[PDB]
Amino acid sequence: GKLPPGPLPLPGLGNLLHVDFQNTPYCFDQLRRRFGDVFSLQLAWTPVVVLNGLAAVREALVTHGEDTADRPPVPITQILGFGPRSQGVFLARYGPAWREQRRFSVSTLRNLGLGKKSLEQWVTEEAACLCAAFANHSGRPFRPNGLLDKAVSNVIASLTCGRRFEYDDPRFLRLLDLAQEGLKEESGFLREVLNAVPVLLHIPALAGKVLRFQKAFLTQLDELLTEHRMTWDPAQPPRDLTEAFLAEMEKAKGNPESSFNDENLRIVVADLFSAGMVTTSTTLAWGLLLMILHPDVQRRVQQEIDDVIGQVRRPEMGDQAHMPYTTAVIHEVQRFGDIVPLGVTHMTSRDIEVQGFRIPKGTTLITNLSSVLKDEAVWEKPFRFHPEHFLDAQGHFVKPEAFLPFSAGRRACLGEPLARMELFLFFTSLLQHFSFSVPTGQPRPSHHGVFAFLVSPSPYELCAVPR
Ligand code: HEM
Ligand SMILES: CSc1ccc2c(c1)N(CC[C@H]1CCCCN1C)c1ccccc1S2
Ligand SMILES: CSc1ccc2c(c1)N(CC[C@H]1CCCCN1C)c1ccccc1S2
Ligand SMILES: [Zn+2]
Ligand SMILES: [Zn+2]
Ligand SMILES: [Zn+2]
Repeated sequence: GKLPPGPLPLPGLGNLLHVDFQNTPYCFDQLRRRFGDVFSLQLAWTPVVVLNGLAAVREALVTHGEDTADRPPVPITQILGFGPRSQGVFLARYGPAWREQRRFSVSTLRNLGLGKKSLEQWVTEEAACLCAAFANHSGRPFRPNGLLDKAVSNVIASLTCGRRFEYDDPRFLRLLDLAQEGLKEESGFLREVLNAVPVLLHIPALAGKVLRFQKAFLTQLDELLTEHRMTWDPAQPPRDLTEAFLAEMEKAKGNPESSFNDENLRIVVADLFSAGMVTTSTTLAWGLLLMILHPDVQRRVQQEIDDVIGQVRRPEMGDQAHMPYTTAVIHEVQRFGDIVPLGVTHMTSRDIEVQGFRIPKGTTLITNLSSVLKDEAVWEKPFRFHPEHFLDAQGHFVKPEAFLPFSAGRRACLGEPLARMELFLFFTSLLQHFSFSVPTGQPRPSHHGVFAFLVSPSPYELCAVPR
């Protein structure tokens, strides 16, 4: 068939000069309007095809799901100890090493969500610690980003290591700092050359520079995992994900085919921290910003909280089914926030057809999730913060098919259930105890995000006064 249309590639630079990596989302919307829902791009050495709109995204990730579940190879991961049997989950090539870990994480999260419901208890407890930290600001204006990062990070810590860290723990803070620096190493021209020409990794200066923060991150992680290994009681059922992994590691001793080994454990835990911290934290940061920019919505949320939960009792997941408006608001925060505009890249493992065009095997697929969440043909006013995008005239919560912030198909966010829990419990707990507002004498913060691959709220401060 015909290959997707797009800007004519430059002789050597290809379409690199046709893409603004500072505002890639805006740039891609421009290309979409010009070339259609499915367009091509030759970014450096990689042939790329961008998918816009729900139809294109689903046809690729769902209809042709078996052929689009792979990730583009990333040579530099060798630096982090990657191997055929240890690829973590996030960037693991489609195959058994990924599927065994995918199934393990999914079932493990599900299990920690049943019975005594450990996950919900850890989250509820963290929300209380978070509220107390907000109160310590005594009404003084502050940037809530740091605390949101710590609260969300502690939830992953609870899930993986069965513990939390005090907000002033040296090790915890170093870990968070390394995490934010590490995210940056996902961009840059250096990584682009090294991945295209892996032999350049033989030069110490370069190999030791591309992922210095991510390597240090893993090193800090090793220290924590080693301590956990000492406290693990194998005679009791696994209390957290690392214990379940260790138990599986023991059963796999002697099996060279297993993905349960020391090299993979550190990668899997690092992946959960990496994929689950900045996302959930940035979403909550958008949440509070939108609440001070739209006080009316905030009051309506607080009125539903008071009517369903009261001002004493801690919010519970059971309350969610009875708070359609708060659910609508949280969903609109994600839709409007659009924190992962271009999702995570996929790679075709077989020629496929999308919207009639031919997609050669080995093509890197970019899912423009932003084009789905902001589609003008689906949403009433995609560019406004409008809770009613998820409510009907009767006030019932309705979730359009276009709500795909976690993507779709076999590789769709495995943390979605936990993210939903964290967003509801952290948001409601905070709105239940505080009234948030923009600090006087300060300009109304912008609703425009700052793109750095991940889309964050423009820097802002706020006052949290007890209710
Ligand atoms: C508001 C929160 C979150 C958002 C918007 C988000 C979004 C996403 C997106 C867009 C992807 C890529 C899907 C694809 O490849 O097509 C992804 C993957 C993934 N997410 Fe999340 N995420 C969130 C939180 C979480 C959390 C809390 C965890 C961890 C417990 C996590 C775990 C992962 C993992 C491990 C993957 C890779 C799955 C695979 O390759 O099979 N995420 N997420
Ligand atoms: C703490 S550095 C950090 C922070 C946030 C993110 C990521 C890394 N990762 C990759 C996870 C990586 C962690 C080290 C072990 C190997 N695995 C692959 C990422 C990659 C591409 C899009 C989004 C993201 S979210
Ligand atoms: C892995 S998740 C992911 C998802 C979408 C984009 C990116 C990464 N990348 C660069 C990695 C890749 C993109 C295709 C061309 C070959 N290179 C290696 C990026 C970085 C900064 C601004 C925009 C983008 S688009
Ligand atoms: Zn434990
Ligand atoms: Zn209805
Ligand atoms: Zn209170």
